[PDB]
Amino acid sequence: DTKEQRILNHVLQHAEPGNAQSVLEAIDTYCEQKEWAMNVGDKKGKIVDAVIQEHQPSVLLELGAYCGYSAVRMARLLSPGARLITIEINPDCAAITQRMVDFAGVKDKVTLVVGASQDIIPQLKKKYDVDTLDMVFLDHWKDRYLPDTLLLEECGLLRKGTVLLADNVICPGAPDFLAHVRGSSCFECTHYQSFLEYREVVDGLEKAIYKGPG
Ligand SMILES: [Cl-]
Ligand SMILES: [Mg+2]
Ligand code: NA
Repeated sequence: DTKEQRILNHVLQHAEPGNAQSVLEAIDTYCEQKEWAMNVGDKKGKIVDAVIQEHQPSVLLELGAYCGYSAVRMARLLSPGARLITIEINPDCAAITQRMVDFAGVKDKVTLVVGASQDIIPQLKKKYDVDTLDMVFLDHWKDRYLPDTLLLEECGLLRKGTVLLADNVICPGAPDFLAHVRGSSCFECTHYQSFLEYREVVDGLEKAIYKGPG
């Protein structure tokens, strides 16, 4: 069933008929529990970990670094002398990440590069001693997923068996990326369901009161 059906199905089984507060409470509970099920279940981090241990990459490319969570997560799993190359376009996110990576005890494995992926990626062979990449983690700006994927290919950085692992492909979403790698026979795809984590996004309501043409 769809997630809407499941929410309704939960309400029918568990809320008091005719009591709106009981319905709301029921739904808030259903969601509060799934979210606790996802956070305690450690889904997102368990997935990344699993992919890395499954494929044992030695040259690993990360597009995007917020607070350095993903860098630490991935670098701690690499064998000695493996390299994580991290590209982040925001100097302030880059600075926190380096601090995070230093503090986490994995700086020996990380090469952090500040700048735009589209400019750095073509420099990887020439300037960073990369032959081909064993794995790519995409967690940067969603409009860059497909362009950078194509660019990696054009630049000769992908080989057969190179693993692309793309985060946040539903929310905020990277549908043009998904359409391309899924429909293309050059890529073999698996989707892993998850939910967002606090570090990734924030939301809010706007209240806008109309004042008249006046
Ligand atoms: Cl991060
Ligand atoms: Mg993310
Ligand atoms: Na495909």
